[PDB]
Amino acid sequence: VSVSEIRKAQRAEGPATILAIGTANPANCVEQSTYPDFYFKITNSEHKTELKEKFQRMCDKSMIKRRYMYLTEEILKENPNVCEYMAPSLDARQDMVVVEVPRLGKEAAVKAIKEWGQPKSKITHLIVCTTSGVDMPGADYQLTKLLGLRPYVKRYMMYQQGCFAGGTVLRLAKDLAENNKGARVLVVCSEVTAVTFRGPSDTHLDSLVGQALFGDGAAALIVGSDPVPEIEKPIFEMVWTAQTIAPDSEGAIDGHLREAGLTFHLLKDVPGIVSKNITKALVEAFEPLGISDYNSIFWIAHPGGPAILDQVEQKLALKPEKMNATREVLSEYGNMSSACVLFILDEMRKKSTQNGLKTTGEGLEWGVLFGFGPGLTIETVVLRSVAI
Amino acid sequence: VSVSEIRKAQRAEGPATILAIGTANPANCVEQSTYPDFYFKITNSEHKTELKEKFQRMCDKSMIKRRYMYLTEEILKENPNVCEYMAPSLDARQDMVVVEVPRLGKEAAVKAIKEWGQPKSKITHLIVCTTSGVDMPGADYQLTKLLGLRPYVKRYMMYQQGCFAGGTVLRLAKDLAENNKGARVLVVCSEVTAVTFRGPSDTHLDSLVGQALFGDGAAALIVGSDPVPEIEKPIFEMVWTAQTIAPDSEGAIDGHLREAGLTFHLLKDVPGIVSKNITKALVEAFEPLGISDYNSIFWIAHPGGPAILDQVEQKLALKPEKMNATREVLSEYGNMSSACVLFILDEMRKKSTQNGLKTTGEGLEWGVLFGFGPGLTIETVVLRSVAI
Ligand SMILES: CC(C)(COP(=O)(O)OP(=O)(O)OC[C@H]1O[C@@H](n2cnc3c(N)ncnc32)[C@@H](O)[C@@H]1OP(=O)(O)O)[C@@H](O)C(=O)NCCC(=O)NCCS
Ligand SMILES: CC(C)(COP(=O)(O)OP(=O)(O)OC[C@H]1O[C@@H](n2cnc3c(N)ncnc32)[C@@H](O)[C@@H]1OP(=O)(O)O)[C@@H](O)C(=O)NCCC(=O)NCCS
Repeated sequence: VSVSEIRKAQRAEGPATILAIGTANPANCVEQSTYPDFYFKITNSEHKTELKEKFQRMCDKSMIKRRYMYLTEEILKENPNVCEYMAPSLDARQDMVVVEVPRLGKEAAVKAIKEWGQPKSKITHLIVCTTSGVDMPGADYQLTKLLGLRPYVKRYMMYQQGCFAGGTVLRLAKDLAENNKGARVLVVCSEVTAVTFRGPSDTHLDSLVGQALFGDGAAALIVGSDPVPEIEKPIFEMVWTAQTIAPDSEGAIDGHLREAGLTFHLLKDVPGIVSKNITKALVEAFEPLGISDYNSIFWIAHPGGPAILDQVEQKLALKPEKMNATREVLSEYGNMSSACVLFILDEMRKKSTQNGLKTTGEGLEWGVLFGFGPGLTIETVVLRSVAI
Repeated sequence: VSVSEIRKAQRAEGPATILAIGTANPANCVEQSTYPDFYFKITNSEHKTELKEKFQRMCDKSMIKRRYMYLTEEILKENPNVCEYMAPSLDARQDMVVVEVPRLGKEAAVKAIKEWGQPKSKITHLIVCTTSGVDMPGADYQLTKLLGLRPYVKRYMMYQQGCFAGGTVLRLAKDLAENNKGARVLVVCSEVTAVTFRGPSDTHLDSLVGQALFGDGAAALIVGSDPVPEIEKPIFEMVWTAQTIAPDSEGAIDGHLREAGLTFHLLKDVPGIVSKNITKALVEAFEPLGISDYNSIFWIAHPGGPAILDQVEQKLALKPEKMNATREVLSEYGNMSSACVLFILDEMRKKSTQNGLKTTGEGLEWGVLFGFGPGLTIETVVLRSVAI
């Protein structure tokens, strides 16, 4: 037997392509304007007057209008442990998210599969990504069962990844699709803040920042190489990827999964680190392609908070409009961790089509997607848009 | 710009190849013959006379002679919580394994890199796999730092995977190496039983079975396509992979990460499920290659326990020698979860070379590697040996 012949026949020929995008969120919509009042009340912390004032400034500057949350007043009233800053509560939190992560991911996946339009029996690979909870068999098994995928779908269960992992799943799906003829990858990012929610403490102000920014959501993609002309419909193509660890960033974003749930720390200036290192990321990605005008490409940036976006825009002299799609997702959903960047791709291609632009990438040809998270890690994905 | 030209120039040409293997284990070597005495004593359970008798029969039938364990008598005496069947103890367990998983994985990785012989700056991708503990940034970040890999190594952090994931990491490394020209993937599986160790309970006999079988260890590989002739040295080639979920197996192997650590359940007949489904796995893998004599291929099977191996051997009428390398690893190290299958590949190629056989696969051309674990999941990797 010829392994050379097997290899040539086994592999795909064209670039990995996003062929569908679907999203979902918990039904509970929580307004940001009044969240400090809600949160200081539900956590029994109304006596902490200056801390609450601080939180209201964090929420007012967050540029978030609303977030969708699995957690409700009723669930929180049944779980005082979760409402404390640091109380034993992982078992209760796990019980929530081992069910809600695949439930929410299913909703997003059904929408992506409907848009794709092909039989779900043609899904060959499944990537599931979450930072909320872990279990064995994982959320990947659960979504296989919930969706009725083939039992021999090839699964990639990405746990405890953090906010950069919307880029990670794309980087992974690219190789799965491109190296395997006919492969169709279902990608699901599903993030639920019930493992990180906790009450406020005035010696842990970084923890408080997470309470102002993180919200819930799932996004699903279909990714494949060699799309079938006029049966499947390309939305974006992936061309190149990178992942790197920024220098001088040790401990900038840390999270520990403990008996009290998932903790969150920020020990460094994350917006400054991102903005000091983003140019190197762009020249690695775009100098080989001959492009150096970063306003000439379309942008997707993980909105870890608005300060990251503001400082990158300032560093690079981006026109304010470059970040429009990103900021619209931050505004209507908050920081959904790994899923966020995928919601921004959906926003971008939907507005570009609805408004009669020439490409799904705001009428531009090349684009970039960035994930930012623990490490400090930067994920880069170079994208090409599709005409109309 | 031509994306077709970029894609063609970006990709590798030959099959993903294992180019180095290194292993490591905790220094504490625990004899199996006397483990029931040690374990019932350290867990304060000497009054449970019939349960202890049961455990000694489990250990005597386990076909394990010894295991390496991070946990020592002294560590256990400082952590009575861990010695209880079910007490709050995840924070202590995490603190152990967030450090020991990357420490142990580093030792294995340094040996693999030494054998490979190339600059570690040529490692482009890093896969880290563990079922013990989680953290943010993960064990992948920690090993990047501990080894001094390039900060732009592309990382794949595989958490809470379970016993099939030695096959999963190979399935993943295959696509990374084959789709990326020049890519060299460092693969590290590192498993430490401090998250699952717990005392005995007579209404949780499945939990007790894990206490008899699981041991600690790490294995590291270098995987790449297009090896540089006579600079790099191929050991095994990967040709095809699959993953499937066995029918009628819901709940057969479950593990929940809780405030009391990682629990372990067996609610179905795992050896019977594996042996009823292994033939279908083999015909999917080997009928396309024209082979149907399963004694004519070399074998690597995850030794989840000896009964799996015995019942597969019986089902297929394997000659007793087929499972020799697998059983030798079970005997000297026990069930090291994801790392086990990689220790068996090392055992197999070392004995094949030491004993002057014609190929690294016991003198045979084609081989199969199986991972078994939660789902019930079966991972299949079709291998080709290398001459001498
Ligand atoms: C939080 C945020 C929206 C506030 O907007 P802002 O323009 O920076 O506003 P201000 O300077 O007026 O301060 C807002 C509150 O942020 C706080 N804050 C932000 N990051 C914090 C951290 N690293 N530690 C402590 N406090 C933090 C306070 O420090 C400050 O309250 P105060 O100055 O009135 O006491 C903005 O800091 C942000 O987007 N930070 C995100 C950084 C990031 O790490 N995101 C990664 C998530 S993984
Ligand atoms: C555990 C093992 C080594 C014992 O060898 P054995 O040949 O089966 O021996 P025996 O039939 O004499 O019994 C051994 C002890 O295993 C126990 N045992 C094994 N699996 C158990 C489970 N599913 N639930 C309850 N008890 C279990 C007892 O039931 C039995 O003690 P007893 O019969 O004297 O009360 C063998 O059962 C094994 O390899 N099982 C592995 C199955 C597996 O699930 N591994 C997956 C790990 S993820």
